[PDB]
Amino acid sequence: DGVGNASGDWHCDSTWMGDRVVTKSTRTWVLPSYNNHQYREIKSGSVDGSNANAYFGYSTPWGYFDFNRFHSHWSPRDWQRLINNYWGFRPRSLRVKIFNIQVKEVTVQDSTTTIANNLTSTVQVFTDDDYQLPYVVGNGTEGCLPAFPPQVFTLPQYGYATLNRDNGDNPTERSSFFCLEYFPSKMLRTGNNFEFTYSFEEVPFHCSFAPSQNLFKLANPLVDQYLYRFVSTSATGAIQFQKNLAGRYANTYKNWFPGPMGRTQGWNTSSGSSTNRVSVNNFSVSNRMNLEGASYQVNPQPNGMTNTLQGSNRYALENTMIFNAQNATPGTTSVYPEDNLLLTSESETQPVNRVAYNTGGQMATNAQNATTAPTVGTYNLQEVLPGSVWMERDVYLQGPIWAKIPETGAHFHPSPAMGGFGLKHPPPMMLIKNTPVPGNITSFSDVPVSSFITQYSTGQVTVEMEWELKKENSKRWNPEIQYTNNYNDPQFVDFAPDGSGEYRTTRAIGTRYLTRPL
Amino acid sequence: DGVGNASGDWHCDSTWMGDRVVTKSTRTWVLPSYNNHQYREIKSGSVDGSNANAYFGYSTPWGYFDFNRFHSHWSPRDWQRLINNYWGFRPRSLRVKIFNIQVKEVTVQDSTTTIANNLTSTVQVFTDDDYQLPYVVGNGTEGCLPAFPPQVFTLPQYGYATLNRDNGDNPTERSSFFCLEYFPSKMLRTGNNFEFTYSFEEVPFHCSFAPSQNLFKLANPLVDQYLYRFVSTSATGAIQFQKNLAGRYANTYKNWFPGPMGRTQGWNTSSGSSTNRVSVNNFSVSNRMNLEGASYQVNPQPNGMTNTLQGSNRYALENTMIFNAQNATPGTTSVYPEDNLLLTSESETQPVNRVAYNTGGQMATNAQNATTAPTVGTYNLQEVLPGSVWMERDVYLQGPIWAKIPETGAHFHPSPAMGGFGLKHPPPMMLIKNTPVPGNITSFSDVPVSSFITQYSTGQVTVEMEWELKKENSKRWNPEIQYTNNYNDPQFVDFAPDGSGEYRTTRAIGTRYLTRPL
Amino acid sequence: DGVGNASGDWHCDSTWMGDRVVTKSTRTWVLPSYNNHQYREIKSGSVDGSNANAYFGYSTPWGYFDFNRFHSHWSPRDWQRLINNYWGFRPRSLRVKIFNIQVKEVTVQDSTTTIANNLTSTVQVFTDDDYQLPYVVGNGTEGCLPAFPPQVFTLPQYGYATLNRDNGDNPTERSSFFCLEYFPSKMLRTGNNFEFTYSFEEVPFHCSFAPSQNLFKLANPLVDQYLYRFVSTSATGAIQFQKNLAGRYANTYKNWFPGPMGRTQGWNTSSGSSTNRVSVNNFSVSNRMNLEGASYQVNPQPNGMTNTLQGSNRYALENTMIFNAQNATPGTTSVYPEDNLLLTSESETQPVNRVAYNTGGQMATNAQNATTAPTVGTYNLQEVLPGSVWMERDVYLQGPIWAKIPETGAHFHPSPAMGGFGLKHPPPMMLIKNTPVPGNITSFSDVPVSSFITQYSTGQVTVEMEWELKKENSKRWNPEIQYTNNYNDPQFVDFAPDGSGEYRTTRAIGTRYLTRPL
Repeated sequence: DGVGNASGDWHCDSTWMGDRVVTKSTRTWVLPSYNNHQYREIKSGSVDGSNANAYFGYSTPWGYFDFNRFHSHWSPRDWQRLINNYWGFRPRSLRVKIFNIQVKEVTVQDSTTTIANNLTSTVQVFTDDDYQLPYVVGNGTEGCLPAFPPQVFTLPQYGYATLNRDNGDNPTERSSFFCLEYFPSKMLRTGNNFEFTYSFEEVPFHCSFAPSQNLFKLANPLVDQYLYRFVSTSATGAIQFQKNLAGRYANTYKNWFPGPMGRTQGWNTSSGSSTNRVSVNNFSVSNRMNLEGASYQVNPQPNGMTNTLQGSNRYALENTMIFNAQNATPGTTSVYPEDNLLLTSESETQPVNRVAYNTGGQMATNAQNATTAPTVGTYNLQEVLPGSVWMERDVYLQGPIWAKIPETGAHFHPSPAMGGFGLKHPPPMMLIKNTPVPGNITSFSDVPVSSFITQYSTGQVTVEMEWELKKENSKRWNPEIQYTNNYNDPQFVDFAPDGSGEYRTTRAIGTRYLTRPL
Repeated sequence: DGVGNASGDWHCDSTWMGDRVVTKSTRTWVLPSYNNHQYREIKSGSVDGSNANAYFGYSTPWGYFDFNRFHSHWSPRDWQRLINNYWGFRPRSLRVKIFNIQVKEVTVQDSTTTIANNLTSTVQVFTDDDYQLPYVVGNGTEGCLPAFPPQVFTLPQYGYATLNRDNGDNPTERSSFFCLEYFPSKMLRTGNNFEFTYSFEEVPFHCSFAPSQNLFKLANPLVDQYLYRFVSTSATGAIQFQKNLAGRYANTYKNWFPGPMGRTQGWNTSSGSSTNRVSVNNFSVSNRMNLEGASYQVNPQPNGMTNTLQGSNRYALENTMIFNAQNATPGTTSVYPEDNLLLTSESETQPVNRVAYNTGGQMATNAQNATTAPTVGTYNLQEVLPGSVWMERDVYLQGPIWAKIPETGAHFHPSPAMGGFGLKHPPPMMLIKNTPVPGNITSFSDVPVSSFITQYSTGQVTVEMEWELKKENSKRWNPEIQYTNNYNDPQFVDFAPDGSGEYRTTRAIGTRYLTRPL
Repeated sequence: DGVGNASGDWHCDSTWMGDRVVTKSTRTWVLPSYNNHQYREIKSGSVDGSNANAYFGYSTPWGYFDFNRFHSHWSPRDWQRLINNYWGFRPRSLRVKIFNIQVKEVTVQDSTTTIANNLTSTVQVFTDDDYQLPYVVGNGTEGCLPAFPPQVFTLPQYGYATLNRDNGDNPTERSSFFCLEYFPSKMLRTGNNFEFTYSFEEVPFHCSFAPSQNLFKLANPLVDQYLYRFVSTSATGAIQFQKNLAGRYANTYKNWFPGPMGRTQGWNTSSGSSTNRVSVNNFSVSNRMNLEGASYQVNPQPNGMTNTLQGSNRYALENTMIFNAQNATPGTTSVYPEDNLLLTSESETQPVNRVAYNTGGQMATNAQNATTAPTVGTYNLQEVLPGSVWMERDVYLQGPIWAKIPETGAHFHPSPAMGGFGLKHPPPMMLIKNTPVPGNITSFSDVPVSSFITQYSTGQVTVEMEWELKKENSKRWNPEIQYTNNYNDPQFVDFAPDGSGEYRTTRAIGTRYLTRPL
């Protein structure tokens, strides 16, 4: 439209309206010129002594928008206002918009950089609606709209790993190359704006409630069962039985079973550091799966377990999600202690899921004769059994919203190990890059031009989601537990900028606070 | 209708029409008089030293039509034209028709056989629409319309095993006898024709595409994760963490897991014969399940694995489908080398399923103290876990189309271990027999007549199926892999008759050629 | 319909109606069971010392109907009545019909054959409408409806050669196998009949007239030309000219040129046998073309030449069509003298085409200086030049009607070297075979049945063509030449059966009798 006329406004709010809440977030982004407008074949061999780190892929000159973290849509006070009052929620719509673009031309002429703004330069933008490109948004990768609205962020570079050969850095005949210029983009100059809308498929609500009943204590503790149980054998080998009394839950007949489990190791946090074994490189002793002759660590393991038992300091670290209070810089290989790290705890599920560092149970190892005695054998892993129930991992303010389910054809219970909603058709990926502008060419050459003017672009992005809520209707009498701002001797305010202007976040707020009778 | 007037024509073609293809095949069959028009109680005791080979059942005087193999509807050139251009397909309809029947009366009088044609003899035909009879069509049994149209085939005899007692050849009180004359058939003389139509329930498409991304390399290899991971313990027992860098897929947090697995043994094909252990009777060392006190080999194991790792000669033979190039005769107990055998390979799934001869992974065996060190224990079998994905076995031109799901009431993921579509109500079984004509009886006898005129029948059968296709829409740039007629120094043409007139087929054409970004 | 009711009548006549003539011919055929209902891969290596005789192909169990010879539609008296009165003709329609079928079952039981007729057996019939099969009808092959209506004929076996490798009997990766059962046929029992109609594309008339003017004598022989011609050089090197007088056709300026030519060798017929060189194996000294490293004799050479010069006994045998008076048996490798052979002569074209055993002309070999003298060099081959005219080979009563033009994409002047009409879509091929009836099978076997009852079929075929004629309108005064029954001391009547009942034909009647002023 016009140079001296704004393309859009800054909308950033929330609007609770009964069983729906619409959130809105605007942010300023900056897009570098990655790979000097080229495609490069990136590849790696086995690093760290693990050929699972060996890949082969392509880095493109595009950047993408990632809105896959909760704190990109919710403020800490609107999150709290949700987890204290509702039993669940699920996304219903999405509507992204890019506007107020500005392309800047950088020039380092004379060992001195001068930033002037180009008014005729464009920016390319397209959304992958049919899922024809490798999805990279739902894998816990950095680069999402910052948590704090004032913060400006750089868009991350697009790239993807494709099939490599024999755990090496070479390709196979099936390795594919996707050209992103082969998609119909839209071009934008300073006066234009891009819009895009989407609507989620039905997905089941997330359950933001914790159970207030043990799964193996569902029976009435006053009435006895009309069922008997084999208790022992007499001297005559004759089998004897005994009735299941009331309150004796160790012996009652059950109807439902806890869910899957896979033992991990447990490590004690600070308080008990003394107990933990000294100097142990976990890699060698971690839970790992093999895929094509390579060993990959499967953190955070499949759903159906609790990393900790409420009341203890021991932790199943490989079944845990570990974030970082203070954001970090790319390429950091520094070793950090637990202090500035937010170890999430899923213990409000202990009533239904099993601890990840204990044996799942015991079963029989043989057959008793007039000779051999009955023997039991504890097991460390048990998968899904018919009639089992479990609770899924919880979502955090600083955690991921959705994940894309791989379209292989067959899958069981599509719920991402990192929490969130599993989707067959998740929000499209929105790529963007700066259309290249050639330097001073002066003669023909069937060779492509490699001299480009260095540029970068800035702009705003507004993303407005709509969520559906599930009202809590409990007849609990006494008061419940809520998420509260409980600090002692505060030297700073949490979820707010400190003296220098850097945003602080010392807590990981989850979602399971309210309760429900199993 | 009439003797000197044909009941139907010979339709045999294919007709591609966008997202649908209709195939049609006609063939000539011959029906012997099995069991001299009687029902016999067939039974066997433990043979080969395995009481699992002990059964009890009934052989009937009926024969049936089996269209449960792909190469009964597709030519090698129409198969190829499908697997190179589509991402999947599924059957939509069926329409069988029997016509141009001819009953012949054989007579060996005077040590010399004279074949004359009986014009008044009938043939009985009925389709089991309610699934009231034991289904025997989807179990990989011979007897299907030949691959080559010119070939004439004999219909196989119907029979079934019912409950036997204590792994013996005796019946139980629950053993059932089904009388097939107790169904309303239709009778046909030379001028009549039988028709029958059917339509499949919705079934999910088969996925004829291979993934072009590893399941554990879905993250962007340029951006790092905002998650940390327990890496080791300090001398103070204090736990230390480290950030998940980019491209280090051995350590990233994953969202999805590979599918089920059950270790089988792996044997090296020719090239590596030297490595294989010498003289091993597999039975004793094979994967077996127990059902009622008997050990059965479970080949080809459940879905979710790859029999081989692309680039190697090693094979998980018990997880493999093994066909035969040159068709064989009934009762052959000869030992064959790999040469004339088509060992199918499911490696275009290696990116998502695990190899069947490697350990599935490692997990923890204990709990580390200030005393005990962390220990891991490799596992050989792991079943379905929540959030796992796998790809189903592929279909072959020479393999089965569908299978009937047992109507027990409870089942998980109904997909036949041998590939194809699992159906609750599969195409009805079509039985047929020659109505008996008595010899010269001359006096009453309350005893049934046992003297019959020997006869046989011939005729044509046309089966026309309709399939639905799933168009491929990929934005891959470089060229894909296709199924091509790549032979070197051909001494004969494949998929064509040789000097003597015998049909040759040296390859097993599968379905997974195209690719898709996971 | 019915057994005791005829399917069709015997129509065999001609009906002249102005500018159209409709011919009709019925005949009785017999169809053997070729290849015992099988497909065989036929192949040959280099035979006769020529690797051009090495092929690789397939013989099928089908037979076909061939109506590609003129004497299958015309009687000698209706042919004569055409070539004496019209200036040309061309086919307009076609309409074949098969009826009154009868399948017979042969039995050699007891060293004694008994032919009984099977009333339930069928016969399969289909026409290749889209030209998807190798066409073999227009290559001068035997097997066409006999010349004489009373004669019964056996249908010839279908087969075709496909690509062979390096002039050997092995196939290439491109060698194709066509299954004829893969086409939708129609089945016929004794009471049924098959019909089929077709209409030719526009094709230019054949020109059944000879020119009555030399191509180089078109000018008026009374008037002189206003053009001069370089005649010589004076002693001064000065060039001199002279006017083109009247009647001096050796020197006139011409406007049109004779057509293509390629010198062959000329051999004298009987009268001059003495002159011919003694004992010469032509193969080594014949006109041959090379295609893929093999030498093939190109008889009868391309159009545009006359095999003989009217008034001489010399013959360009390789540019000649040689038929046989008395029909012969298959596999005869006997050497025959000219006597019972009909050597066609194309001399009524000598006014426009050049003799095939003379040098085509002379041209210049150098450049004359004050030193070198002018030299000429006779040429033996000259192809098409702009502004050239020629006349095509003539058609004979015993010769072919049409030919199919290969669908390569590029071609020049599509007129078959053997005469007739070149067609892009010629009359479809009509294949037919006896549906197989199995012997006494008694047990299942996944192996195809190989025991068949020996049968053969008989029936009638009526083919009715419509032709368009071009009326002659000449203002010639004196009488023309006609084809007349001019024999002297006839010991038998020509074109009629002799004492034994064998049809005689001592002449090859062509088509060029009438004349036209060039």
